[PDB]
Amino acid sequence: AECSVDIQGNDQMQFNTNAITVDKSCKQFTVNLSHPGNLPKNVMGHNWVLSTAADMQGVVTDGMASGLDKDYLKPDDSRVIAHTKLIGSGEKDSVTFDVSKLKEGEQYMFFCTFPGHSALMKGTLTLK
Amino acid sequence: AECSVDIQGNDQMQFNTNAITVDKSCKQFTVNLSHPGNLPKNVMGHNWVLSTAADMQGVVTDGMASGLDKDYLKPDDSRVIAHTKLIGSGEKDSVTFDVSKLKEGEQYMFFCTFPGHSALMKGTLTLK
Ligand SMILES: [Cu+2]
Ligand SMILES: [Cu+2]
Ligand SMILES: [Cu+2]
Ligand SMILES: [Cu+2]
Repeated sequence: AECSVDIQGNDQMQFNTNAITVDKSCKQFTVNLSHPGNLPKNVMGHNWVLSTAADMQGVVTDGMASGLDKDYLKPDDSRVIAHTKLIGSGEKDSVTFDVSKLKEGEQYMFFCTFPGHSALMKGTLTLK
Repeated sequence: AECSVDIQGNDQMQFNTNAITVDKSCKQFTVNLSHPGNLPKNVMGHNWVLSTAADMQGVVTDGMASGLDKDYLKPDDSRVIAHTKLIGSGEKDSVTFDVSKLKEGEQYMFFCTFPGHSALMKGTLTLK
């Protein structure tokens, strides 16, 4: 299956998907984020962030406290495996990461860290 | 010859090379950019961008006008064949692209689109 996935974060606080699967044979994997709608990022900014399932909460709460100027992400957060930047409607961003960062059996989660968004905009990433 | 090259963009506005040659037999090619020095990206950020020689100017000027928040690159610029992100000193990024995107005889150029950098930080990429 393709070594990349196109994700949309819309004005209704939704990702167009809640489960991503990464093909074990890909040397790399790329996420392409877009923002259909009209709301600017200071009001409806969306990012795509990846961590183990266990680290999600801490990344989300430290991220909230970091501010908009930081893309609601804690600088040098060691729990973040890969991330795009905070995007506003009509904008785009992509992130590529080595498939060797993921492990079999481990449970990953992708999510948005804009305040209050993680509750709806979140999902699983599994290596298969 | 190797299917990858390590490039350095330093605080003096220089690439450690002005000519790259891509081995026709490689299925893919990877550029590894680094930034020796101390200047942050908002002051001395460097990226590695590839286009035909004819498209370089337009990519550079539209890039400038896009801003720092966009890595001084026009969103969805169709003229861009491959690119890394804008990097600051002590940082790193890599880009891999299919060697099949390049054509024999065509003339490519790699360059930095941080304002005013393309004048010094530029070079040729040829498929051989
Ligand atoms: Cu596949
Ligand atoms: Cu969001
Ligand atoms: Cu070779
Ligand atoms: Cu530069």
